[PDB]
Amino acid sequence: SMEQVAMELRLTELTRLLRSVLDQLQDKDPARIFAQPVSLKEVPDYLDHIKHPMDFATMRKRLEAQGYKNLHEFEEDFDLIIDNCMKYNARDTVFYRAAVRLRDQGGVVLRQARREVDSIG
Repeated sequence: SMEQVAMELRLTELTRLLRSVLDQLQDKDPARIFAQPVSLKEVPDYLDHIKHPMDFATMRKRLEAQGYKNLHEFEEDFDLIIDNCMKYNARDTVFYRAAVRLRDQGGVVLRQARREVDSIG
């Protein structure tokens, strides 16, 4: 159908918007603390602590498969990165502090992306 294609053009454009959003969020992690999954070879007990791991490479794979239906699902994954870190790591660690700074700095990007998604439809 002609509609399914119109739909696919919007999903593709949403993917396009979310890609720029992801790049902007990832720039706020210059240390690359959140770039890749926590290694289960190096933290073998990780899944006993964190039940839904997330990281920026995993979000990117989902994004490029057009696996994000709306901005809300995308935010869910971003929030997992931050919240998992703030639980596993103590307050006085470089990792926890990195998560706080990503949360704070990402808020601004996400604020405008929500306006852009509502605005563009």
